[PDB]
Amino acid sequence: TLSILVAHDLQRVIGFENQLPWHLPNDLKHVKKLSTGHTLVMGRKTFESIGKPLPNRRNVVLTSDTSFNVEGVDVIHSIEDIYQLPGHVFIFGGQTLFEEMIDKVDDMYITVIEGKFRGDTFFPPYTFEDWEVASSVEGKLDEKNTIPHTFLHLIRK
Ligand SMILES: NC(=O)c1ccc[n+]([C@@H]2O[C@H](COP(=O)([O-])OP(=O)(O)OC[C@H]3O[C@@H](n4cnc5c(N)ncnc54)[C@H](OP(=O)(O)O)[C@@H]3O)[C@@H](O)[C@H]2O)c1
Ligand SMILES: Cc1cc2nc(-c3nccs3)n(-c3ccc4c(N)nc(N)nc4c3)c2cc1C
Repeated sequence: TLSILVAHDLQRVIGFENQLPWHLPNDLKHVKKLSTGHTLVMGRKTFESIGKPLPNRRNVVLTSDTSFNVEGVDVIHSIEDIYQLPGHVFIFGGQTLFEEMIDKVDDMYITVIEGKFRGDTFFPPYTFEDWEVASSVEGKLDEKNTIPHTFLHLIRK
């Protein structure tokens, strides 16, 4: 299975200045739970943003940099390489990867951040005419998680 994982706001903002625009611990927990024991494919900028591979999953970084060789990280240099990765593969970001992969993935696990943030990077437009809502679950709010959010699982029709 090839899936997208993304958090985007009401206007599809995903990032600002190479970081998340929001602080939402529950989204990180969501991502950790979904991808544990599986594979994440991410662009170079997303990797550098996180700073280190995420433990207990295969971390794959897509880059043109032939000098890229980081401990605990597997490198690929082509989109085509993604299709040779075994198991459940999650497209992890960022904008460039999402733009390249949205027409190719089987499904998407989206956290809709129900606010309007300043962004410099976006998830591409998509329509529910193409995507069946497998599930929609409202995120629970508390003092650590104060922005309304909804977890969608969308499957390509
Ligand atoms: N909200 C979310 O769900 C989420 C998740 C992840 C990231 N983000 C955000 O997304 C933003 C980053 O997105 P971005 O588009 O600027 O960067 P990105 O997608 O993370 O990385 C782009 C880089 O990936 C490499 N790349 C992409 N396609 C390639 C290809 N076909 N062949 C070879 N290399 C390829 C290139 O690296 P080289 O230049 O080294 O060749 C390119 O510069 C940040 O703000 C981050 O916080 C948000
Ligand atoms: C510990 C931890 C740190 C993280 N930092 C990020 C960043 N995303 C963008 C810049 S840094 N993220 C990410 C990365 C990619 C993500 C993605 N593709 N979808 C969703 N919904 N959340 C993400 C969150 C982290 C996730 C975890 C579990």
